[PDB]
Amino acid sequence: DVNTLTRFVMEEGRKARGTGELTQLLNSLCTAVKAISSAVRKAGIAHLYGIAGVKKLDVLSNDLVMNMLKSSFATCVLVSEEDKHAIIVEPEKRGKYVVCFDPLDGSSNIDCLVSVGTIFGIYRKKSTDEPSEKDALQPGRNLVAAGYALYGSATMLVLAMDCGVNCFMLDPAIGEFILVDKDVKIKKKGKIYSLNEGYAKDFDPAVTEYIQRKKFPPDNSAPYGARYVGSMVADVHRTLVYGGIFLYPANKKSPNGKLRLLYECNPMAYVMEKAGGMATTGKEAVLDVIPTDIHQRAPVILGSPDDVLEFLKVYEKHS
Amino acid sequence: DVNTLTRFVMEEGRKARGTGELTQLLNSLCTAVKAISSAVRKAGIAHLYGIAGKLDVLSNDLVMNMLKSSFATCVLVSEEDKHAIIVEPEKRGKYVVCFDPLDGSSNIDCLVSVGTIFGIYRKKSTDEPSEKDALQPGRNLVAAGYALYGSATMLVLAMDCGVNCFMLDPAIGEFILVDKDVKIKKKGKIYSLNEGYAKDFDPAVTEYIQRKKFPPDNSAPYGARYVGSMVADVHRTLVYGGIFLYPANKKSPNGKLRLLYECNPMAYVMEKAGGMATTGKEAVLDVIPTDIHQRAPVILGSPDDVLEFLKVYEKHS
Amino acid sequence: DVNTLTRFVMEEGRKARGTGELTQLLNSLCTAVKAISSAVRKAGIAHLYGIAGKLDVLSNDLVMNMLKSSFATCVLVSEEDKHAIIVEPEKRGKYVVCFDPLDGSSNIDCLVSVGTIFGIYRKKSTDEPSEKDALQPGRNLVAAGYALYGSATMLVLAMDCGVNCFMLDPAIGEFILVDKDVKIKKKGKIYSLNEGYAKDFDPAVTEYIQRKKFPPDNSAPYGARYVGSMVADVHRTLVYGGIFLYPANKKSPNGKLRLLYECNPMAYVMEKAGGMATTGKEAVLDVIPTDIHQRAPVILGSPDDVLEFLKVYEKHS
Amino acid sequence: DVNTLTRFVMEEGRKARGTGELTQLLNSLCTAVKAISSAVRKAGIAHLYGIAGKLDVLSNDLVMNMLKSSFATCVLVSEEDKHAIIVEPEKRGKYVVCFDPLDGSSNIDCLVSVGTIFGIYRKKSTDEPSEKDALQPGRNLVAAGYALYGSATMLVLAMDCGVNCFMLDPAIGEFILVDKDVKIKKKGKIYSLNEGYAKDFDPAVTEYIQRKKFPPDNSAPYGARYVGSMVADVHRTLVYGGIFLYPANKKSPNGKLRLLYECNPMAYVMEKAGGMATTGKEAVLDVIPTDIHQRAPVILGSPDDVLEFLKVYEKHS
Ligand SMILES: O=C(Nc1ncc(Br)s1)NS(=O)(=O)c1ccc(Cl)c(Cl)c1
Ligand SMILES: O=C(Nc1ncc(Br)s1)NS(=O)(=O)c1ccc(Cl)c(Cl)c1
Ligand SMILES: O=C(Nc1ncc(Br)s1)NS(=O)(=O)c1ccc(Cl)c(Cl)c1
Ligand SMILES: O=C(Nc1ncc(Br)s1)NS(=O)(=O)c1ccc(Cl)c(Cl)c1
Repeated sequence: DVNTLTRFVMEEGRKARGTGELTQLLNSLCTAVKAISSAVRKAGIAHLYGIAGVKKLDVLSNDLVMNMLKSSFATCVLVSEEDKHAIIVEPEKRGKYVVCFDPLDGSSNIDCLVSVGTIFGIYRKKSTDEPSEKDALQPGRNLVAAGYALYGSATMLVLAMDCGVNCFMLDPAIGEFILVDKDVKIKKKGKIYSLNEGYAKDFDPAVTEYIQRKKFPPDNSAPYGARYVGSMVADVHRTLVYGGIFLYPANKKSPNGKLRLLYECNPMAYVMEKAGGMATTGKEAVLDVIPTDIHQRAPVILGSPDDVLEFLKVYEKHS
Repeated sequence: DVNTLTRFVMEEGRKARGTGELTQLLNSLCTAVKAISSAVRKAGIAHLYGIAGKLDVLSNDLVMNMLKSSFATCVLVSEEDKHAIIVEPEKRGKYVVCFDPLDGSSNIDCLVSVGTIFGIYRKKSTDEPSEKDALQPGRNLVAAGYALYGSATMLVLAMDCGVNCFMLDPAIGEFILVDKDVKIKKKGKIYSLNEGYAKDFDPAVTEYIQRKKFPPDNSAPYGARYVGSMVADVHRTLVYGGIFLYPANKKSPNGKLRLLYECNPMAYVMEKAGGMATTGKEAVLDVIPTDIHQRAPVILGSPDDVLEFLKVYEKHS
Repeated sequence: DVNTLTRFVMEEGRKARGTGELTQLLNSLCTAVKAISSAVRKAGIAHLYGIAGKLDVLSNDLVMNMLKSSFATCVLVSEEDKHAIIVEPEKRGKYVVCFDPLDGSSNIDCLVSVGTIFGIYRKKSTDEPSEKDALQPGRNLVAAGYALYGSATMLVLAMDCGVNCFMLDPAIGEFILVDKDVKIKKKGKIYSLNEGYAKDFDPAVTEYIQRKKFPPDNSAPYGARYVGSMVADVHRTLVYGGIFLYPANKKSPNGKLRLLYECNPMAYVMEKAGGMATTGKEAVLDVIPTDIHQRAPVILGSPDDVLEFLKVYEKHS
Repeated sequence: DVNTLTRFVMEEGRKARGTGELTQLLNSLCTAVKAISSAVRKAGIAHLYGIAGKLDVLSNDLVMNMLKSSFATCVLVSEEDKHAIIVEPEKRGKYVVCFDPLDGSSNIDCLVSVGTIFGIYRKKSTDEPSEKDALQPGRNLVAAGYALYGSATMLVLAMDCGVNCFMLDPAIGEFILVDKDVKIKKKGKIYSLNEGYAKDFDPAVTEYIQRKKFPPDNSAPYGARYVGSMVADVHRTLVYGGIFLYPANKKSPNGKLRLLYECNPMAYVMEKAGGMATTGKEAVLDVIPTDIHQRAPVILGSPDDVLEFLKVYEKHS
């Protein structure tokens, strides 16, 4: 039987006999993802170029997500990569959910038409205070749901909840997300590692050794492949689909890494673990970090559990 | 003034006072690319999944059929077909086309960028057309380019008049001219190759890559990018500058990429954009192929970066 | 604040604190409409014509499969199916749906407007589900409406809360609420019927139309419009006011339009929009059907115009 | 073999060994039609309704701008513009175009069909371009046609080689040839006009229409259809046969429809398909216009039916 995102989420929401607020939010997010996809694919660009005789894509992506989440009545604190402060939903539109999102991740590299994406994490508001920015400072362990949209050769939405990970393919002819991969699980061990090796000069010594182990294996077995798109959603999704390891690790020049904990690292870690994978900073599980700043950075190394462990053994070797 | 791919090609063709045969070819290819783009973005996927109760084969069928029926071609070489296709007599025109209809399609399960690559030659003689007609060096290219099915769909067309970039507007099914007469940066800050094969590197590649990470003049190291789809990597090299390497090694002394419909059309685009493309030993466009599926090592991109690679290569003789 | 069909139905469903089964039904129906609209606009037609080397049956299969798989229905009546369809036990829900999946599709070769019409009943009896379940009078409707595949695709949904109009934005595949709680004009200036049957008209219809061309009060005559596709004619009537008539004639002594899936859903939308719908003898919504494909004469539209016709009807006993 | 409008026009242009200027025009027109179609189907409407926080004017702009930038035109006459538009010298070409960019847009609120009508003349003299270049009789048309934005979008193109119909595939933005060299039925079964204004009918129309409803023999009366949008009614007349009338009366002795960009292009299409088009006194294509916006009565369609109307018309003269 064919399944769409909206049918799937209404079905699970009825099994769980919830109020519907989470379902309303995901549906609002889904509309936003389709609007972003259409704009990323440059629909209507002919009008920018005078066919009949105007806002940047990440600004528009941010406006779309913000506006669709606010008007769902299901949220109260919204944190975006684009906004310094948490947005507090106005009283008449407030619901019980906190959302952290990157509206168009990888948009620095969009001039070359590389893959871009939207990342999101959804927390229940855990306190009875008046809603504030503090409500977004929960660890990834507390996520009710997370996922990402990938605007690649086709548009795919990956949704992770406590019942597992499911992949939906956008059918642009009818504007519906069709469930194509049910209950997804990552390979125990992959054959690809992914990181920016152009910065090897600054590598932590463990990262240098681990990558040396991938290119020059001690038992003279076959080397791993290298891939690095430079867009997290693209790189993380390839890890999920083919197995392997993705690294944006810490170094002495960037002791906490570069990616953001709330709206990049935590949702990707959540998808990974729900698929049977691992995600570490090296010192701790990504999801166990209690953030003190909504825009704080976190190092991340994720992928197949065996590949992340081998990096950890090398990491332990260098203390 | 707004410009479309079709309008642009008819204007240049009228300037040259040609017969229209190349214009008819390019328009058919333009149509094929739009069909491939629609399928690649998964239009109609709901019907595959039972809403009412392969992709590179379809891409090849799309390109094959639009070219055959364009009446401008006589020999078609595709990555998908071991032998050249000889167009049937009523449909023959004077052009040879070499193409990869969906380059990068092994890794489309992760939705990575894919693309179509093409190079167009003229028929080599008035005899009955044969596969030999596709064995010309890249220097003979009349036109070449690629479509990139990325976050958006873009067509890059390289002709003697230069390189122009068209963005597919999906709302109207038209290629809008967005980058006229495009030129690559003289020097970039990005290198692109699969470093997982570092065990097999030629010493010049080992040395050249070492200089990118540990610059002798204390400048900032290059960033690394490798999508693993040539069209994506080459297009990024064109747009941002840098260098793309798929070089020869001890296990593949002639490389991995195919010369006719991957290396040569990209080499032509690169040179037409002010960049360079070498095998290390010679310019790619100067290699005379003997087999339609022969491989070639390739190092392409910004001229200062390719020249710098060639100095290291000559250092190791 | 922007509103979509899915968002609207969920907001209304949670106000009512229902289980969601109706919302699941409507969402499945909306998806079928989007896919039907894509087929009507001929997306993918190029592949039928060999770019790589029936519409009402497809429309029926889309509505059938989406309703069956919604788990919300138990009896399905379609213009395309001789018998009611009984949903298999594991997929049964509490609703009966009667629909014309592609109304006007005989006259579609001229690209006339086409549409989907639907009416939704709660199953009223506790017997094992059967054809009898769809034989309820229109008064019992839970929801009804239509999709018009015209110059744009619009979905009209009438419920107890009134009539709402959603515009399909094809760029994102979403139904946008554009007309909230719509009410028809009290009196219009257009009449709509096939005047080619003037030879078979009953005296009251003959007289009513004569009054439209020759008003006794020297006011302006009404304009006439007749597309020949019920969704198009009724929707213009809803949007601009006026009157639509398909009375009985010698080829159709019980009228021509179908009671279950044409007259009742339109009568429901009209009355929820402040309009009227009569057979001449009784309200359409008060007709108790005995046969699922049975016909009814229909006169509907703005209330002043329908009353004016009814006054003429009583004049002739 | 699959055929597109662009491919078709290039093949026809090479048979005739023309310069390409007309082909550049039609291709520019085809692009404008696709953009118009996208807007009529309401793509991006979500943004108007605040998802992130003009239609006949846009149609006129799209056609004006695509014609100007084709380098194929010198005088442009539009229903939207009081005066003929003179293309600037540097963009001048040899053709005069008269068009209605969005005919029927008065009733577009009911989502009824709308359309673009166009007629293409060669400039006949070397004088400075002025309105006079647009005052040719329809006999001089080089090409004419219309786009119907209906249940699907179809482009009808009439030239000396006949009438051909192209279906827009929206998935790829391509007009697919679906009906080659079409001819209207010798006689139809449909009459089309606004019978609401029968009070003001010319007595000859009164008798003609009365004969369609009450045949003197035992044949079947005609059915009536009147969409109220000329492209829709005319296109149905083309596909199914019959007669479309927008005739003169004492209140409108020259009719209502405009001669240059409504009556003439349809007359040309009709005659190229084996149909007829008269004002009652003469063929529409024989009128020598004196004003770019002058009106002309039109009765067009199957030849047996127009001849029969002309018989009744002379009876009252
Ligand atoms: O949506 C609902 N209930 C509903 N009742 C009727 C309809 Br129709 S939907 N509850 S929910 O709390 O939003 C929820 C709970 C679990 C999951 Cl897994 C998801 Cl996705 C959503
Ligand atoms: O197309 C033409 N002639 C034409 N005449 C009228 C029209 Br309309 S097009 N010639 S051609 O050989 O195909 C050619 C030549 C140069 C370039 Cl640059 C390109 Cl693209 C194509
Ligand atoms: O849908 C629901 N409940 C829901 N709970 C959570 C969500 Br999310 S929806 N109930 S219903 O019976 O289907 C109904 C009732 C009234 C109307 Cl007006 C409509 Cl449309 C539908
Ligand atoms: O287009 C051309 N020539 C061309 N040369 C190369 C190409 Br490619 S097209 N000539 S034309 O005057 O525009 C013309 C003539 C007859 C028809 Cl029937 C049409 Cl459509 C158009």
